[PDB]
Amino acid sequence: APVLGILCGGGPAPGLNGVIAGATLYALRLGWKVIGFMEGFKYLCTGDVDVVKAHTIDLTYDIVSRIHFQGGTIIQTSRANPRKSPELQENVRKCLRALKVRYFLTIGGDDTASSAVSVASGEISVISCPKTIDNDLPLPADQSTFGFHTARSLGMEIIRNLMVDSKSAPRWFLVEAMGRSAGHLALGMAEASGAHLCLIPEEFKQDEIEFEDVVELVEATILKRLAYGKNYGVCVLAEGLVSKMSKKALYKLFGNREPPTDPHGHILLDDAELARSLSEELLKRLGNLGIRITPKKIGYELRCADPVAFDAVYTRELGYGAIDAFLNGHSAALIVRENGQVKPVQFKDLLDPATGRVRTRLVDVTSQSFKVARVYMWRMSKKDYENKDLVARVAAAGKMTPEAFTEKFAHLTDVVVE
Amino acid sequence: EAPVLGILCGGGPAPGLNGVIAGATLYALRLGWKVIGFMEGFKYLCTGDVDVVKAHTIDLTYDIVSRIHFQGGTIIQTSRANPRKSPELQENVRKCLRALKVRYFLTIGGDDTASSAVSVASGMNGNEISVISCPKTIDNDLPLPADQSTFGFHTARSLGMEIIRNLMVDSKSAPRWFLVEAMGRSAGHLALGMAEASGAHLCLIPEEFKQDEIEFEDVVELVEATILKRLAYGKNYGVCVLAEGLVSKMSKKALYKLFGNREPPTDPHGHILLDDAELARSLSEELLKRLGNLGIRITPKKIGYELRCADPVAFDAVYTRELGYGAIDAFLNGHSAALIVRENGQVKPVQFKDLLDPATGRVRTRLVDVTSQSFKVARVYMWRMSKKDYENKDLVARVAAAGKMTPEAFTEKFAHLTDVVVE
Amino acid sequence: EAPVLGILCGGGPAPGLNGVIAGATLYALRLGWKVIGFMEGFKYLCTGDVDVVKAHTIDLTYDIVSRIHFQGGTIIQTSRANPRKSPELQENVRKCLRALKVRYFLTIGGDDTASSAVSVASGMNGNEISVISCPKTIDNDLPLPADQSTFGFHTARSLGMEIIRNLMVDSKSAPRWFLVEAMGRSAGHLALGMAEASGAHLCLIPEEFKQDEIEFEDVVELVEATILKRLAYGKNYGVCVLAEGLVSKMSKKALYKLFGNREPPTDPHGHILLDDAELARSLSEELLKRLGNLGIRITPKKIGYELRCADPVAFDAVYTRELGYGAIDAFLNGHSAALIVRENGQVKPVQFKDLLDPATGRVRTRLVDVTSQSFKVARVYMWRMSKKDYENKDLVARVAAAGKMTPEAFTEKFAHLTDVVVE
Amino acid sequence: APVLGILCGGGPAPGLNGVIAGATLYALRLGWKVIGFMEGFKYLCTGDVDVVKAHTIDLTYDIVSRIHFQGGTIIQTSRANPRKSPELQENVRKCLRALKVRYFLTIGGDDTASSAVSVASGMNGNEISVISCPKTIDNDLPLPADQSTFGFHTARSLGMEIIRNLMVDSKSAPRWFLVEAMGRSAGHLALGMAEASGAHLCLIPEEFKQDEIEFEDVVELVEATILKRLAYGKNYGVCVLAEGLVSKMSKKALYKLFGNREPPTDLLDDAELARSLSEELLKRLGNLGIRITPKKIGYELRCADPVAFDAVYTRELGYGAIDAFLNGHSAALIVRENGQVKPVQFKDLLDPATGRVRTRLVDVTSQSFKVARVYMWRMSKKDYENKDLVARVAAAGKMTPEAFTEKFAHLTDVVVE
Ligand SMILES: Nc1ncnc2c1ncn2[C@@H]1O[C@H](COP(=O)(O)O)[C@@H](O)[C@H]1O
Ligand SMILES: Nc1ncnc2c1ncn2[C@@H]1O[C@H](COP(=O)(O)O)[C@@H](O)[C@H]1O
Ligand SMILES: Nc1ncnc2c1ncn2[C@@H]1O[C@H](COP(=O)(O)O)[C@@H](O)[C@H]1O
Ligand SMILES: Nc1ncnc2c1ncn2[C@@H]1O[C@H](COP(=O)(O)O)[C@@H](O)[C@H]1O
Ligand SMILES: O=P(O)(O)OC[C@H]1O[C@](O)(COP(=O)(O)O)[C@@H](O)[C@@H]1O
Ligand SMILES: O=P(O)(O)OC[C@H]1O[C@](O)(COP(=O)(O)O)[C@@H](O)[C@@H]1O
Ligand SMILES: O=P(O)(O)OC[C@H]1O[C@](O)(COP(=O)(O)O)[C@@H](O)[C@@H]1O
Ligand SMILES: O=P(O)(O)OC[C@H]1O[C@](O)(COP(=O)(O)O)[C@@H](O)[C@@H]1O
Repeated sequence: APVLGILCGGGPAPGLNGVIAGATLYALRLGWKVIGFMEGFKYLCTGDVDVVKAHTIDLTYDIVSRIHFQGGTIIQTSRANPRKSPELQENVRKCLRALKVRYFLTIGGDDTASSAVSVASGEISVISCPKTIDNDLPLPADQSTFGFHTARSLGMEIIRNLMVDSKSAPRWFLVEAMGRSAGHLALGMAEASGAHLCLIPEEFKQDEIEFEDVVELVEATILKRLAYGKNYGVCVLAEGLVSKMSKKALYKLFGNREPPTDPHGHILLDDAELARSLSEELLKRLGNLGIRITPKKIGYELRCADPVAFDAVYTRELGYGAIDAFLNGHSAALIVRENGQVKPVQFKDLLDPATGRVRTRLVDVTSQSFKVARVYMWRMSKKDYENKDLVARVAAAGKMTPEAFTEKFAHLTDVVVE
Repeated sequence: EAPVLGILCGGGPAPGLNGVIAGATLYALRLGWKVIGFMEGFKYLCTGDVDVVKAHTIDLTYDIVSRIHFQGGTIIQTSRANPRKSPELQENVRKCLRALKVRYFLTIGGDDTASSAVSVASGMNGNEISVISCPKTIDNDLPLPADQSTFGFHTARSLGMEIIRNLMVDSKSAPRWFLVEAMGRSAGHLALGMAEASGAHLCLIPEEFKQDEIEFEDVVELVEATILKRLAYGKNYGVCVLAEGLVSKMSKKALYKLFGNREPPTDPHGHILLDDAELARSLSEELLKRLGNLGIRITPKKIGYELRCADPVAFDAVYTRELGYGAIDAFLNGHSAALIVRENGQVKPVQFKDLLDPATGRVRTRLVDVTSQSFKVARVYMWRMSKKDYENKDLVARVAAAGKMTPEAFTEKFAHLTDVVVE
Repeated sequence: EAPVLGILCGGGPAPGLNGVIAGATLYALRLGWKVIGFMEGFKYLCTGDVDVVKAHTIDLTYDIVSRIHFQGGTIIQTSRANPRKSPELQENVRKCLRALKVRYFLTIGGDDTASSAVSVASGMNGNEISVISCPKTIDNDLPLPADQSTFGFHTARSLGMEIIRNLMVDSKSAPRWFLVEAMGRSAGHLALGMAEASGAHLCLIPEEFKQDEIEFEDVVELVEATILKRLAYGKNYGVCVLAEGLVSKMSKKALYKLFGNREPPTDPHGHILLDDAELARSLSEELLKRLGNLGIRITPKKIGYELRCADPVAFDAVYTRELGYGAIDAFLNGHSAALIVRENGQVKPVQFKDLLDPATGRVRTRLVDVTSQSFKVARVYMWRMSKKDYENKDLVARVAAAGKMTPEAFTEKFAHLTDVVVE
Repeated sequence: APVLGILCGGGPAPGLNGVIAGATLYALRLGWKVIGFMEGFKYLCTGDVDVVKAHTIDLTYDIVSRIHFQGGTIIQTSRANPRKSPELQENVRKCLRALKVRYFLTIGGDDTASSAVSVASGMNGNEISVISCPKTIDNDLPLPADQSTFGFHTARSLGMEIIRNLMVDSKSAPRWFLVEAMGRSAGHLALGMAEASGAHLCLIPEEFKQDEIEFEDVVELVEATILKRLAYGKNYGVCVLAEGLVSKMSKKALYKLFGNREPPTDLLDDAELARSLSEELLKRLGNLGIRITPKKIGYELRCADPVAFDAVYTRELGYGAIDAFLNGHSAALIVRENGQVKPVQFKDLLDPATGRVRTRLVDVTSQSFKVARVYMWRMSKKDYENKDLVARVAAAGKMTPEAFTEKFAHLTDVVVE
């Protein structure tokens, strides 16, 4: 019988088990043998077939019949990446040939998909399922990556508790939403929860963000709320703001120190604490006004939540579509769903010609959806800065003259799209 | 004086009603409008007494709505009071709207609500009042582009998945079959959504039956075939979800058996009272007679009103926010006698005529597309006997053995089901 | 060879069974013990066939139990199979336990499960096998100390509170009365727990009725008086919680009316089939006749099986972890024929015979203490007519007018209810 | 009719609205007029009756009839404290007399109760009667053992759910999470979450024998657990740390905690216990393939909707506060003991050494604490004497058995066993 091998790569997302169960159950009805590689490509990269065998399990009906209820992944995951070295690429092929895998399904994000194709270019069929809580794969605009609905809904619930706490005990929370690729998750939680402000890298006009601009954008929102009798709120910040910051901005971000670096010289953005740094600066400027500021991260607690019904149906249909692609002879394709139809889409169609890697889908800040979400935020627009009565009220809330306020804040209209 | 926006809700509640109310109100307050809300839909506007209406209208202020997007239900309540039947009531509604100087009138409800709003507007000048309605249904039965949901449906489906999950664990921990009856007779979107998400072993919706009228025996045998096939694989437990809409497709003879071989209950006007029907209960009793000897236990369970006012999930909070905004945008752009709908990621007004089915005079009913790939995928992960299964002599031998009958008897009784439901 | 601990579950499932199983297994594994679990309680141990028992026993390993403390249900399932009625079955259980060389035998279940365990032990040498039982019930009807709840009760009550919360929002958003029927016929602990937490406008439990037999009319009138009093304050909606145990206290005449003026159903051996009774449904039908004209709509709703396998709340996660440890502690300390209970924050074994009520021979049943401060406080936040309320003529006039009847007529019909339930 | 005034002080806890609704609904049935002061004592301290009126609301049946479902407090809360100045105390006295408050209910912590009694001690006992309801999510009131403060049950169960997701994520993507449970008073909340979720280790200040904790000891305690699980093939886990560990640390330990810098001063809030431990442990164990990430579980618990246990608890408390007033009680705290809500004079609950209500901490000698410790991964005294176990654990850390015993064995004298 043909052998289907399944692995997960990247960060976990709710519904991984849904894909594994959808593909495996259907594959078992066809008589296929199904196996699962533990921790993604980590052991397939070694090239040692003995080690790989110690880290594969037989995916049986009893194993998968009820994992569609469960967050996380029963075969675990890793970011082990064979595409970096041709030596590692041949190791992955050597172990797959040794195990006589006829069909190879990888469940992961953009990094995982690019890894799959390198193994595929040289019998064996390679298909990948789109996974990310950041929603940054190049799916059709009216289509989400699986795990995003679950992550967004749980993020909304957490932010609701912070909204009740901020009003009950007046305070501002700076929530730092995990994910640096795009702002889909940060904007999603903020819009659903009615958060008073959301900042994503996609809305900054210039290529490089300055630390002062970010501080002042949050400051303007806090003051305008203060002019309307509200000394509390919630502000959501995409962690991706850090990856757009200039060299100078990162220096201030890390405490006016040199940014930490890995052995190769790349900055270590994980050590950055965007929300905590902004909270300290803002307390210095606004504490006297009766404002309290506390940072809060909404990250890893979203990744392995049990899937919501939308992701349960999505991943069941995706797992089926992966098997159907195998039966119909497809290879080097991504299973995507558009207009209620799961279809394979060749890898090449999704590559960005400039990069050679899977294209990254960001928030379209020109869309109607972004404009409606922006309406329900507290912020100063171009028209607001031109309203002399409004500028007077806000400036007074910040205990500064209107001329001082316009000098400091009016330039932000050229920093972010309006 | 600032323009007055009046908002009411009609029909049954759906999660996210407060989302529409807050979305419309908050944007309107930023424009300087005065916003008021009628309690219980048209109930008091039908009286025509302006004294009574004011006692049951409230000022929808920033403080009232700034945080109702978290909450299920509707803070201005709802009713099915329907003025369209009488112009005495319609003119009473007109008299109160004019007294309160309502410039913009937003109704959130089903067709009965939408039709009432347009009828009240037709006997009014277009300059004086502009009328917009937002279509609401938890049944997902509006004619949106395929695989695009009505607001409130996602929340109802996800909560239904959670309830069925607890029943799936309970059926396995203490072997038993649950017949879950999903509320709603319009369509089978909700029953199928819960079933697919929870991995339920069977779902029956009226949309999959080929013939125009369903027979009570066939429904029993379709569930019976699933229970036997599961029993033949060592599983004497499961969960089967039944859309309540099965009752509305049943023949006269089928309804006679459904109500205990009695005459179906009737209202004063003579129309059948299908609400008194207990589909899951009757099927459970009959199946216990046939399968009790095999060690099978069967219990019914309804999943209804606990879904209607659950707090909205993030998808519905965003959905209703865009709808509330889009209605105000429609008012600003001069639209009236229009329905605020979201299609292809865009909230737009849609004239009533485009959505009406001429046969009924009400909005067309979108049912489950049983030819769609989604329905076929859902059917794959169910336990059932297909055309190919009945031709498999080895499989038929095991299932018949589980039912303590010969293979010939089983094929004779059940094989005809392949002509009853699409395959 | 290491000693063998064998575990089974009996009775109905309750949240935290996996918690007890994981507590006992993990600690037992650290001691070097071998742990096995019998599937479906006593079902296969009663056969006496060691081949059948082995086909339905599993090895409880670290990987199997390391994280089941999060999960509702039981990984080894449960059953109500009861060997205690027959010595033939008791000896069969002994034969299979000796064959599997069970040194320690832990049963997790209710009264019947504990009683079966002791009977199996009386004909067994105290040096070969030691038997311990862990008390489980969602009905909270075991005779634990008054300051202690049974495990699973906290989870069932909190989820029950949430479901009723959605019904409270739905009843107010769309004016209606829900008659919620709380599962469990032993006592009213679960119904009163859900009602008080959710602010339900009324709770009726068997424990509050003075007379030994309840009358169907009295139940209808108690709900009728509440609906009218609420109506006298402008509220035509609410939620009323009914312990299913009301049915098991009803007289013969009351049961005849309960089953539709039909003969009550009976099983083959003569036991009335109270499961088939639908208390909330029947009360709704009668109340709609009397109160429909007033604009009152009534709908029943059952809150049953969806609570039994919910994931445990933290209180039950800690409780069942301490119980599983406490069962292992009892085994190590030479205890047998004892039940592991927690009192004043201390887990200790308590001999089964010490917990028996000498008048009956069974474990005493703890019901709601209606004289306690807790019950009086719960009654305060209900809508009802007290003794003094019936004497307040201003109030009685307002309520009677809401009911379309004279004040004298109201007193005639309802005033006697102060002699039906404790005040 | 008599006037009952209610205010909230301190940090919010789930069920605050439950107390407000219990007291208000019962008082309305008695015919009382009920008002609520916004943000605790903040505006009563000014003494301006015009300002206070702008920040008091009429607590009516419609306002409170359904707030028992809701987290937070509808009248908000503050830490404004009039007891510090006799000038502020008059101001509170002047505004309460102006509003003709007969009954005064304060819902808050120890500071809130002390303010209420202080305002009452210099006021005629006939005009005003004062009761306080003790609130804390830290479970540190001196109730009978194994009896909780309201809000603790809700906070613990939601914290369990958060940790569960981290437990799945740590296993799905091998990693260690150092969760820092908010609260410096005690370890009730950290240990409650840890036991319920099956977390592999929990550290509370109460388990350290010496009076001052050393930063090195904390690192090594977490290090030993990571190695012992690693010796059983598991390079992942979750460890819960009570924030109270920092307030027990020595001066030298705090110096290392803040990055070998001078600790900030007016400041334990600025300390990042979980983050600092994460950095040090990565230095020592990163080479072994271990990743460590901190996570704080704080403010998201404070205003969660109450669980059923807290909804009943706060309803019974609100009833008891009204019952105490009717029976003439004043300068008393409404507490529940043996399932009975009754008033207890504030002075009866004070520990003479401090002048504030006594603090109940985790009893590490109790059976409950030992059972929780059993299901943790750690090296006991007996474990260090098991040569086979020490050899495997040391090998997992790529160090000799002698080196492992040299570095870690002394920890059995650092924490109770
Ligand atoms: N930036 C903003 N975002 C959302 N609402 C706002 C904003 N600024 C003012 N509002 C609200 O808009 C309404 C009208 O404000 P105004 O134009 O100042 O009278 C009030 O309800 C304000 O709270
Ligand atoms: N009706 C069904 N729906 C879903 N899975 C099934 C069904 N019938 C059999 N299976 C599974 O399909 C696989 C192959 O079955 P078989 O045809 O007996 O080899 C096994 O894992 C069965 O449990
Ligand atoms: N049976 C009841 N349970 C709870 N609250 C009530 C009840 N009856 C009246 N109330 C409330 O008690 C307050 C005073 O009642 P009354 O003095 O009768 O108007 C009002 O808020 C009523 O809604
Ligand atoms: N520190 C610990 N905490 C909890 N369980 C443990 C610990 N150490 C060992 N175990 C478990 O105890 C059982 C017996 O261990 P061993 O004595 O090493 O065979 C196995 O299930 C281990 O995983
Ligand atoms: O697993 P790590 O290395 O700690 O990184 C977490 C990152 O993974 C994510 O959770 C999602 O990972 P993917 O991009 O692979 O879906 C991001 O939000 C986050 O930046
Ligand atoms: O409110 P009623 O009269 O009891 O009717 C219940 C109906 O409301 C619903 O739950 C939802 O109604 P809507 O489509 O108007 O949202 C239906 O499923 C059901 O038919
Ligand atoms: O398993 P069955 O026969 O459906 O019985 C359901 C009964 O079990 C329970 O859920 C609990 O039963 P136990 O007391 O044995 O735990 C009751 O509430 C209910 O009456
Ligand atoms: O409100 P702050 O100043 O940010 O401090 C939060 C503190 O309040 C609490 O949530 C509890 O407050 P109380 O002690 O008043 O009950 C602690 O857990 C926490 O240390």
